[PDB]
This record gives sequence, structure tokens and C-alpha cells, in this order.
Amino acid sequence: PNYCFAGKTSSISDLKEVPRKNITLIRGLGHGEVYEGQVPLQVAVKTLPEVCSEQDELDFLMEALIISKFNHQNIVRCIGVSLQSLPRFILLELMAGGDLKSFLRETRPRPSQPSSLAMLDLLHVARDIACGCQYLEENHFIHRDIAARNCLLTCPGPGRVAKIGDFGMARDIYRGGCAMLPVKWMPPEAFMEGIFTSKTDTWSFGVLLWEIFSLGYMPYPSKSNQEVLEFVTSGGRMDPPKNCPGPVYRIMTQCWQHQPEDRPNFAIILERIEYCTQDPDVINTALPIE
Ligand SMILES: C[C@@H](Oc1cc(-c2cccc3c2CNC3=O)cnc1N)c1cc(F)ccc1-n1nccn1
Repeated sequence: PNYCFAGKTSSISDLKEVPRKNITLIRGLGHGEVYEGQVPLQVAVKTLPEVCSEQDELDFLMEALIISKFNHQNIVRCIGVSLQSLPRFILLELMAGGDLKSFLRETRPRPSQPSSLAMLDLLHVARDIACGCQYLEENHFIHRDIAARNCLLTCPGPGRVAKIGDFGMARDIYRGGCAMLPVKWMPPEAFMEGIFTSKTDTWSFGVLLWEIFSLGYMPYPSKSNQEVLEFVTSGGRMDPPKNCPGPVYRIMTQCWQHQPEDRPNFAIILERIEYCTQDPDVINTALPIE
């Protein structure tokens, strides 16, 4: 099974095989299973269950090829693989800040920590992911699942850098059911016609922006997948998250334009995030205290 990215072909032989003896698992991180490990290089170890089908094996190899071929500061690095021993491993850059979805919920301003997060922290996370999305767009790669659950943070503190850390949906499409599709992150032409372009990621980026500025709420509060599908197809859009500055909400509503041609590309999105970052009326807005 070969892989093509940016018109360059790669195969399992191009993956960096790390000797199994050099790898130590330290603790579980979540669910196959994921561990924090060591090679010393700190890594996140993605495992392939030994009890798997041949399709699961090919999917695992395809995931390794996809991540290893990217080269961008906002896309998780692949340290290598351990495919010559069972269970097979994919070794990723250990993102000590964990997933973005959990970070937003755990780091929400509270009476004990009123300034735990500010608008600038959120704008920096949005810029970081938009930079990763821009890299994918300029290399003609469609992510198909831009969402907070798929983003990682280098550290919990102010110097944190956000990165795209999962490419499962893209791997599946490269090569399954409607109840597993990320309906709440998809534009109308994607769930209706199965039409995917770089403008599909623009729409999903708008939804991720809402997730960031809501501090980790599930999109379309109280709506099921089919309710969202009918709502979005009929022109319905989410309200601004609590205390969301107008200029930031305006980026979201532009990402959610019905026609893909009316949605901005990632260069324009980055330009608009930069302007929000400069505006004192935006960054001086206090986040809600839960
Ligand atoms: C495959 C996995 O990758 C990583 C995960 C983490 C991580 C994640 C959560 C907590 C903590 C850490 C680290 N320490 C924590 O406390 C760090 N770095 C990674 N490379 C991943 C990639 C993604 F995009 C989304 C989710 C997951 N995930 N979360 C669990 C299982 N799977």
C-alpha cells in the first residue's frame, strides 16, 4: 500500500523503524490504546490491537504514512514506528498539554482562577490551527474532521502551541456509518453530496472557532445530528459563544457561508485572526467565569 502527498509517493519502507528494545511504555493516555512512552525522547504511542482484521492493519499503516509525510510546526510530528514487533506502534510527538477539547473544559476561568485563560490564549490557539490548516490547503490535503477533539497542546501554560494531532477521517477516505460522521462539523455540500474541497475545512474551522470561544462546549447546544443537518441546510447558524467579541463571531459566520466560494481560504482566516489579536476591544474582553 503506497501513499501520495504533494505529488510525492511513499511506502512502509520510508517509515522510520525504531528498535522495539529502545521503547518503554510509562502510562495510559486514552483510547486502540494510546500510551505516554520513552525512546530520552518523550513520545505518545499509538498501538494496533493484535486482535485486528487485515483492514485495521492497512488503516494503521496508512495513518503512519500520512503523519510521517507532513512537515509543519502545527501538525504533530511522527518520531517513527515499530511495525516489526507486536503489538505494532506509531510514535508521535508527546503533546504534554493534552487534547484541546479537554484543555478548554479544565482551564475555564473559575473563582479560584479568574485569569486562567484570556481572549489572547484562545486567539493564539485559533491562529496555530489555522496555520496548520493553511499548510494542508496549500498542499491540497483535505482534513475532513477539523475539531477540538483532534487538536493537541504542547504544554498547559502560556507558551502552548496548538497542533492538529489526528488524521483518522482523512485516512479512512484515502483508504463506517452515518452515525459516526462528524455532522456537526460539516458544511451542506459535504453531508448532502459527499463533495469535499479545502472549503469543507474552512466550514469545520468555523465550528472549531466556536468550540474554542465557548471554552469547550459541544456545538449546536441541545441539537442531535439530524436536527443540526436540517438546521444548517435551512440556513441556521450557531449564536455567538458567551462574551464572544463581534470580530471573532464574524470570522465564524464567514466560515459558515452556504456557498463554498463565499467562504474564506485559510490565508484570509489567518489575516482576520491577526486583526482580532491586534484589536484591544477584542483582547480586553473578559471570558465568562464559571
Ligand atoms: C493519539 C493521541 O496523541 C497524543 C495524545 C496526547 C495526550 C492526550 C490527552 C491527555 C494527555 C496527552 C499527553 N499527556 C496527557 O495527559 C499527547 N500527545 C499525543 N500525540 C491523540 C491525538 C489527538 F489528536 C487527539 C487525542 C489523542 N488521544 N488522547 C488520548 C488518546 N488519544
